Amino acid sequence: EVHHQKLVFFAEDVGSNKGAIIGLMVGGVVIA
Amino acid sequence: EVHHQKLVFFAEDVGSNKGAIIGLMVGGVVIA
Amino acid sequence: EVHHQKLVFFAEDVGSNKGAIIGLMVGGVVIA
Amino acid sequence: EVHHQKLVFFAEDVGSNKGAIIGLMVGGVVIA
Amino acid sequence: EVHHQKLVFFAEDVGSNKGAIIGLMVGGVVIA
Amino acid sequence: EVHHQKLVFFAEDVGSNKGAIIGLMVGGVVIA
Amino acid sequence: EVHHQKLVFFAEDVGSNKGAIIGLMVGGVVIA
Amino acid sequence: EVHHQKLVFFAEDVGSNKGAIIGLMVGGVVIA
Amino acid sequence: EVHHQKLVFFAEDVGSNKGAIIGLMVGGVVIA
Amino acid sequence: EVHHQKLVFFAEDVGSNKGAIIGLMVGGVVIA
Amino acid sequence: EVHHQKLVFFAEDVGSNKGAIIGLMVGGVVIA
Amino acid sequence: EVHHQKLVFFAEDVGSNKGAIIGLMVGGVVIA
Repeated sequence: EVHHQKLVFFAEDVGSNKGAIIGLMVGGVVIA
Repeated sequence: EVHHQKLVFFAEDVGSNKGAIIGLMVGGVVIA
Repeated sequence: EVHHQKLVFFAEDVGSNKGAIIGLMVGGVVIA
Repeated sequence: EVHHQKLVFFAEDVGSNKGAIIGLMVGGVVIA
Repeated sequence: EVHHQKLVFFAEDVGSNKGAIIGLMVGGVVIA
Repeated sequence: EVHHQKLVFFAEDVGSNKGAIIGLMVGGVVIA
Repeated sequence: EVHHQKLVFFAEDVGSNKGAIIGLMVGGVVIA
Repeated sequence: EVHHQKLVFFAEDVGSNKGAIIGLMVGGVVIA
Repeated sequence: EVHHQKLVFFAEDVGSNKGAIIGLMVGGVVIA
Repeated sequence: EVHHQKLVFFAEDVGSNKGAIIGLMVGGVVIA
Repeated sequence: EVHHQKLVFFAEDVGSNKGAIIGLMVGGVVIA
Repeated sequence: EVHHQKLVFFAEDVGSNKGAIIGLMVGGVVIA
């Protein structure tokens, strides 16, 4: 059992994003 | 069993995005 | 069992988007 | 089971969009 | 049982991001 | 049984980010 | 039962960041 | 029962960061 | 019952950091 | 019942840091 | 019932810091 | 009821620090 209240992902005023993630994450990610 | 309240993804004023995600995330991802 | 209340995807004023998602996210993705 | 109340997809002012989605997201995908 | 209140990811005013993540993180992640 | 209040990730005004992460981490992470 | 209040990761006004992390950290982690 | 209050990682006004970490750490961590 | 109040890592105003860490550390850590 | 107040690592105003650590430190650690 | 107050590492204003540590240390720590 | 007060390491205003340690140090390591 999981209870969550209030979630805010990556915030304002950005030049460039490479790879911004929220989750459980099972397996993998490659960033170049 | 999972409960969520007030969920907000990636915020305002952005030049360029490469790869921005919300979820469980199962498997493999590549960003170049 | 998953419950969501007040769900908000990617916000205003974007120059260019490549790959932005809300979901369960299963399998794989390539971004270039 | 997945349940939603007050669901909102991506916001105003975009120069170019490539891959912006709300759903389950299942499979293999490429973005170039 | 797990209970969480007020989650906030990476904050405002950013020139460039490479790799900013929140999660359980099972497996491998590579940032070049 | 776990209870958590106020989670705040990496703070404002950054020239460039490379590898900024929060999570359990099982396996490995590489920043090059 | 475990109770936690006020988690704050790496603070504001930074020229460049390389490798800033919070977690349990099981296995191998490299910053180069 | 266990109780924790006010966790604060590395503080403000910094020219450059390389390798700044908080965690249990089981295995190996490398900074070069 | 165990209670812990105020945890504060490495403090403000610094020209450059290389290798600043807090944890349990089981196995080892290398700083070069 | 056991209570602790104020855990504080290396203090403010420093030209450059190389290798500054706090922990239980089980096995071995190397600083150059 | 036991009450502990103030655990504080090396104090403010240092031109450069190298290899400065607090801990239990089981096995041991190499410094150069 | 039992009480303890003020664990402190080295004081303020220093030209350069090298190899300053406080700990139980069970086992053995090289310091230079």
